Amino acid sequence: TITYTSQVANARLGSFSRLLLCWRGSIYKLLYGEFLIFLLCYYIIRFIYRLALTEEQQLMFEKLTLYCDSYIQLIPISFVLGFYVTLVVTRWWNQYENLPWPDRLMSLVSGFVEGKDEQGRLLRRTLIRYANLGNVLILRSVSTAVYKRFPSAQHLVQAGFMTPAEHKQLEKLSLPHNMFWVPWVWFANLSMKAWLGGRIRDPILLQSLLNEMNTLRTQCGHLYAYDWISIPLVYTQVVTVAVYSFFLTCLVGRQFLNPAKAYPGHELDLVVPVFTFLQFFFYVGWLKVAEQLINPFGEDDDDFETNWIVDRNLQVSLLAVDEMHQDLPRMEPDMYWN
Amino acid sequence: TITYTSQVANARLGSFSRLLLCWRGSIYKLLYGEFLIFLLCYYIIRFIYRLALTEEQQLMFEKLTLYCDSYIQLIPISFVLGFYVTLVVTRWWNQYENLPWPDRLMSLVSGFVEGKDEQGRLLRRTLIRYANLGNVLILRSVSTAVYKRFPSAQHLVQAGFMTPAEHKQLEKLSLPHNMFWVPWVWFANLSMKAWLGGRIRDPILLQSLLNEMNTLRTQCGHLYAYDWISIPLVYTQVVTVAVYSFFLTCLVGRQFLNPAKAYPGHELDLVVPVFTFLQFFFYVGWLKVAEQLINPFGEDDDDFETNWIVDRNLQVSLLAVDEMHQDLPRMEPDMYWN
Amino acid sequence: TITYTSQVANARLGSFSRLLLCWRGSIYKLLYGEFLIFLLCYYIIRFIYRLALTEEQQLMFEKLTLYCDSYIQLIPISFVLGFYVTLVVTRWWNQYENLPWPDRLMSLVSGFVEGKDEQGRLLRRTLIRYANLGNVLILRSVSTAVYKRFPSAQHLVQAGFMTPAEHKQLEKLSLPHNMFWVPWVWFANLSMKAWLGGRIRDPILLQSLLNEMNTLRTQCGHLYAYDWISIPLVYTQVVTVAVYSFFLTCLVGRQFLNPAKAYPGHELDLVVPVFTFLQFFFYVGWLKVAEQLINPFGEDDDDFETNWIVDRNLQVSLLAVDEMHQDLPRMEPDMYWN
Amino acid sequence: TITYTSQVANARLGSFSRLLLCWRGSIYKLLYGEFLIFLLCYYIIRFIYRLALTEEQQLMFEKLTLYCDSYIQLIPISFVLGFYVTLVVTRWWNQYENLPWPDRLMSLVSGFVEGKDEQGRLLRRTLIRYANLGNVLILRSVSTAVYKRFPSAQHLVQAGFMTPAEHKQLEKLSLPHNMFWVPWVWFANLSMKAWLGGRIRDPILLQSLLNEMNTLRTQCGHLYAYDWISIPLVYTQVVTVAVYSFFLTCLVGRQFLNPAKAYPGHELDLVVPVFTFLQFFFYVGWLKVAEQLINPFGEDDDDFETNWIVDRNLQVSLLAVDEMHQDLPRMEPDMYWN
Amino acid sequence: TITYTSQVANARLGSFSRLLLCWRGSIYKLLYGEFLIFLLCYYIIRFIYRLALTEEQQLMFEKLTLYCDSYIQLIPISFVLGFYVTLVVTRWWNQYENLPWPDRLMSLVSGFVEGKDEQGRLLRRTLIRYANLGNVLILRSVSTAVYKRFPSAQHLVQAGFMTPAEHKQLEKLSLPHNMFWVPWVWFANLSMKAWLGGRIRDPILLQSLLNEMNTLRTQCGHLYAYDWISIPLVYTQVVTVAVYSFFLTCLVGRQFLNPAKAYPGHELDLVVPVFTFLQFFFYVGWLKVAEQLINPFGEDDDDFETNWIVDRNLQVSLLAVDEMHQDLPRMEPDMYWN
Ligand SMILES: [Ca+2]
Ligand SMILES: [Ca+2]
Ligand SMILES: [Ca+2]
Ligand SMILES: [Ca+2]
Ligand SMILES: [Ca+2]
Repeated sequence: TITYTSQVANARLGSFSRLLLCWRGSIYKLLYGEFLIFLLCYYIIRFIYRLALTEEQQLMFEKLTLYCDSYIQLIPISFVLGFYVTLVVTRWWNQYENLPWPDRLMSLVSGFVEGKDEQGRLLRRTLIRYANLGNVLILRSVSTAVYKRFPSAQHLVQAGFMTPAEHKQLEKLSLPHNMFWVPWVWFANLSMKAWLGGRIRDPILLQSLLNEMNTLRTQCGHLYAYDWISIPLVYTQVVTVAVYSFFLTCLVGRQFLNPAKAYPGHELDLVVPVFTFLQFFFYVGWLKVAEQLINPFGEDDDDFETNWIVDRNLQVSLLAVDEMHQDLPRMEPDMYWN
Repeated sequence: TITYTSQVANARLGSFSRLLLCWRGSIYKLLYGEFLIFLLCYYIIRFIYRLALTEEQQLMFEKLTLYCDSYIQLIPISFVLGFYVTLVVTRWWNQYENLPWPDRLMSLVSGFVEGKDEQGRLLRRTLIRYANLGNVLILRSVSTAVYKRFPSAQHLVQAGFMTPAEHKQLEKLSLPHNMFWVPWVWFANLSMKAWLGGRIRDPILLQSLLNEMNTLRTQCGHLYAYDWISIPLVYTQVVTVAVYSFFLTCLVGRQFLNPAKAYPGHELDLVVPVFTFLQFFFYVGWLKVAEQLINPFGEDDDDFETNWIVDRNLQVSLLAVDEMHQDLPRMEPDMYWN
Repeated sequence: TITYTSQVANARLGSFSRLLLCWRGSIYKLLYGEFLIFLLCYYIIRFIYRLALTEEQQLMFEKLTLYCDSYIQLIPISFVLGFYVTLVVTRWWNQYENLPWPDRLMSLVSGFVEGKDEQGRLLRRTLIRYANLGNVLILRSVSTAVYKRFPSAQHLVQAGFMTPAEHKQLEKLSLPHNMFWVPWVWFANLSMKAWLGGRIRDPILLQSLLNEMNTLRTQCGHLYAYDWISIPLVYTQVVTVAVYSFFLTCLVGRQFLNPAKAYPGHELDLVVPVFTFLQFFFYVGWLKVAEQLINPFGEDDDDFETNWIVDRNLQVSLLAVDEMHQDLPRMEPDMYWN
Repeated sequence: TITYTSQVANARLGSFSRLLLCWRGSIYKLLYGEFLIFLLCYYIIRFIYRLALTEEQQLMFEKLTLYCDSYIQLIPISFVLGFYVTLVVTRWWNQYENLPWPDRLMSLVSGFVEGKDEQGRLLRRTLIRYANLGNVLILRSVSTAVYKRFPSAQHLVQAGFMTPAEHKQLEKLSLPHNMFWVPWVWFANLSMKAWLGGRIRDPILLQSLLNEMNTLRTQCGHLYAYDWISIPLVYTQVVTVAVYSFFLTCLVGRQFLNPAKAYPGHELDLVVPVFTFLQFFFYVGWLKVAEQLINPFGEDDDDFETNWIVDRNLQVSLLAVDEMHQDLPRMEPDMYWN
Repeated sequence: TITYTSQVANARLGSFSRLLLCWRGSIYKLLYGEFLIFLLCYYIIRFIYRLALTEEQQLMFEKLTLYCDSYIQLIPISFVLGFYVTLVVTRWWNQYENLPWPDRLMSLVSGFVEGKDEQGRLLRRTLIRYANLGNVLILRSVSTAVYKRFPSAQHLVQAGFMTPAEHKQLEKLSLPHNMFWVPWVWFANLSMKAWLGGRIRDPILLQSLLNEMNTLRTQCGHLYAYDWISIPLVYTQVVTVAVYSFFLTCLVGRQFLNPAKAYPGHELDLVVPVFTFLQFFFYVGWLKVAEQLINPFGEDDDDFETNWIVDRNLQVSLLAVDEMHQDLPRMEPDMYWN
């Protein structure tokens, strides 16, 4: 995630101008390889046309260039590109909106589950670590960065997310499907045992705890849904062929023809096709942001910091349910008292 | 469902290029028959024009070709195509979002419904199988793959979704409407009997169970709504006529005329209309993805794996409510304990 | 409602082609009268130009035709047409999504309200018929088909939706506003009396019943809102004038001029303006689907089957709350038992 | 609000044609003044060009007219107009969706709050009038029609919405912010007193009452948000300048030049610019509907009937909580009994 | 926030015309610096071309100007500009919709938490100030105006939002993440202590209080999400390069060439490029509103008045929970009594 919100707080003179001098998360970083390939191909074709070709073959190439430049507009690159990018951005913000945050649940665990002894501490930590374990189990499946941090469940044991007893229980409960749902059933059964044991005073608190847990379950299920059900491959293939064919055509039709021939539209012979390179910038950059936000759980600069979210959720939850349980600041009159 | 999310985790050099070499769920698989028909018709017309036609008829065909090529832009294929595809994609993701998952409900069943004896086991399995039976009853109606797996309710009896007593009860309760709603009333009555029998300790747990069941009912009702209320047939007919008329016009207007006549725009005579074939690719592929995602419960490569979802839901629910009821891993201090 | 979902389950060779041979809910049925009027006007103008007009008046008509054909693009028919149709489709699916279904409420009535005697039967049937009566009272106001089935509340008495006592009470409570909200207050008071009488064991069940009833109230209020607050008449007038002016211009500018005059763009003289008729097809069909989905509760082929929904809701609710109350299939071990 | 839903129930021959003969809520009523001003300016410029100008100044004006007509397409009126109108319509339906309806709350008040004596009557009427008073307090701030009906809170006292005791209490609680939130705190405290006094039997009913009241609070807060946070003035200025500059350019560039000069595109000299007037119709009407739906609480023909909503809510709520409390129709078997 | 809702209540003759004479929140205020820079560059280039350049260099500049003006349409400024502005506006209204309002929670605190003594007063004020402290802690992080008002937590102590005991507790609980979530855990623990101490009579009221608090937590988490996860920097860079390249091209291609050369399209030599300046107005103003609404928590004229919201929330909450607790107006019959 590249954050520049503080730099664009106010609309000032050239507020977006200072953002053009960035490299992390920039469009130049996503575009330089493709632009170098396109530049090399364009200038190789130019050197073939200007030097290698015989005059009749030069005339044939000029006719081909005019033919390709006159029909470049037949390719609806803007249409499919806009549809694809709109869908990608909608799915991207929906994928972020379904990232689970245990803050409501950890507040309810710190409040409802009573006991300042070691047993209540253990119970609260186990419940909120069940929540965090389910979250990290779904993030291990939907994110390549989290999977590279935790290649196996034993790495989750070494990271304090899973106890060896939980690892053995999860290996015992193995099925040919993903096992991210198991900590939710564990949470339900442990909360029922806590209520039956007197640690939870009323079943309405149990209902609130399980409602927050089920909201987290729905968010994790939506994450699994977005990881499994991708944008249809046909859309990706169509938009890729659109952009690639558009600029493969521009490799020939946007060549600067011989000004001695006095072709209409080719009177001035420049070396650098500034407008064609700007079109490459815009369209291929649109394609590259589609390629970057299609899976926002990878390891791109603008992809989500899911490892940081995992660590923050674990640390904050364990602080909230253990050190902050019935640990309140002294209740004193405020400044506006009477 | 064709999944390629892991292949596009990072925006790399030609990340979408490697996706062009796929066949399952590809646009070539959806386009090859139509493209072969279009190619055959185009080259038959070309061979008729170049060989069979008399010179005056060739002049008439050239005038007709210019007339058709000058007015190809009168057809708003992009407009109706974009509207139709946007509506199809919105409805497609809404249809996936309303696929029922019993995970919240099965967690509540494993927690609230008490009893490690055979009667509590039977009660929990019957409740969660009522949920799964309602889900499979609506998926039998909205999905052709599930209907091919279960042509009748007796096939659901052979698959363990329905007991013969439930089959007899459902045959007794027959009405001229769909009977997918019956297991929800069964769930409500059985949960009421469980609460009155002491298996459910508090009615707030009963309320939570029935709230999850009613959420599943709303999702299944939305599935039935999307199956019943299709996109209006007028839209499909209009977009089909748009694409078909566009490329039936291109069958004539995009023909390469005789370069000896020196027509404006037909100076260079190629054999393969690369731009016309690219337009066919893009537009007819847009139409084909509309045809593929219009009913995402069929048996296309990119259609939902509803049989897998049915099997996974049944297996996971029966594991969660029976083997995982009050079966917790040993509660031990974690790595960050004190 | 025209359903063709099963016919488009798989993307096959010409899947949308077989849908062009339909008549119910087709675009030809919505377009034939307007197309015949347009055809008659176009050919009357053609016969006036080719035969009735003097040569100088023919020259004036040719200049007028060129003037109208050169400025046909000044009319933004696609812009307003797309905005209007998108709004119509969004409102159409929102109107369907707010059609009340009493299934959750009838499950809660069959579960919570106890008593297998005649008094409990009467209570459950009265509650669920209050729900159905409110639904049919709002559908009588928002739908012309339901209003033609029930021109008065006495027709609702003859249809079993309302008892004569309820009809007298509703006549007594008459106000100059719509009285669809009355059965909700009746439901609340009757549920309170049921809870105070011991028929409902806990007030949490009362809360669940009234929550489902209030959800139905919100859906019916949204239906009343969509019936009352129409799309602003200015939008309809603007889009109608756009389409009508576009094709009134095409009545003159799309005429085939005399090829002897050798006008640019009018070299070939056909009889049938295929492209103009295709444009009429697409644009006027877009307008006609806007006209058909603007009020989806009428009696069009693609309009909702609201009478069927009313009958199904009444029948299913009365079956669920009366014959299915505490009437469960025998609870027996399933196939996967141990 | 102009309602024509019943007139467009069925898609008939010229269904939208009959809507062109309306005046209330019509586009002619919103467009006639601007169209008369544009017509007067256009014909004044025409009379200056044809009569007042010297021949050299006529040549200069012809060159200026060609220059303006060739660059009329540089103004993206359709782009900003579509964005602005889409945003306006979305905000308009969101503003209607957040209009508070007390029907759910009044049903809960008629049910939960017990007592057929004068004290229970007073309590129920006071609670539902607190709800209606909060609604009318926010509508007095967001609507100019409601503010013209009630210029002060004393007018609300004269209208029965506020008692003099409530007016004195609200004057005592005065702060430099809007005081529409006060009746919600009044409702909460009065409901707590009702529950503590035995009028509300269980606190779950208290929770339901306060949940409905808080939903009304959220709707009124959204109304206050839409009144306060307008569409940014920059958007309005940009779209207004776009339309005004487009048609100020059309005042010169769309003039009919002298046909004796034989200018290309100005061969035929008409008097009425039909296409320019149609463009004015469409674009300026789009602007006028943006001007009409930007604040849907004013006194336009298509603006909301907020005074009617206020009166209906007050009357219906006072009928529901007072005359309909425990006043049920006789519970008798229906037509389908056994 | 610039409010003009009352000025556009009715669609009158030139309703949007009076809004063009504004300066605060106007497009001229956002555009004058860029327009002056563009004007200076354009006229410097004009003076170089008309005076400094030799005749051959003037011919070269004329050819370059024609080349740039013929390919200005290759830049899709409207496409990326519309996508970016639509995304910005959607995110802007979503950011406003997640601004926390404690009105529902403060009503529940004033109702549920009993006690007119000093201890109940202290408890209610502490709970609602926990809510306001969490809100101001997230607004200090997402808003530069709130951060300039409160550069440190000691400034929050001086502003009455935080007691020194709370400041010490928050310093003790310091972690390398944002600490806005702490007052929610404080609220949960204090509400649990209030319920255990008898101040809250039933745990259902505790559930309602914590549900409102958790809704506020979700809103603040969404605010933190929008502050952290910005629009990807690639989009901003692409749209900025699009606008800047478009008008850097217009700096050369929109120059008025020598009319003596009689170039096609440059016959009339004006001094002021009115159409180019209008295009700058529209497109650069679209870019500037994107720059202004990208972070709506800064200090722009149209940015949110977050300091006012903070002050109003604090004042209104402290009035509602302290002075309005069990302080009701006298319950008397209204005007429509019997
Ligand atoms: Ca990525
Ligand atoms: Ca399919
Ligand atoms: Ca209709
Ligand atoms: Ca208005
Ligand atoms: Ca800002």
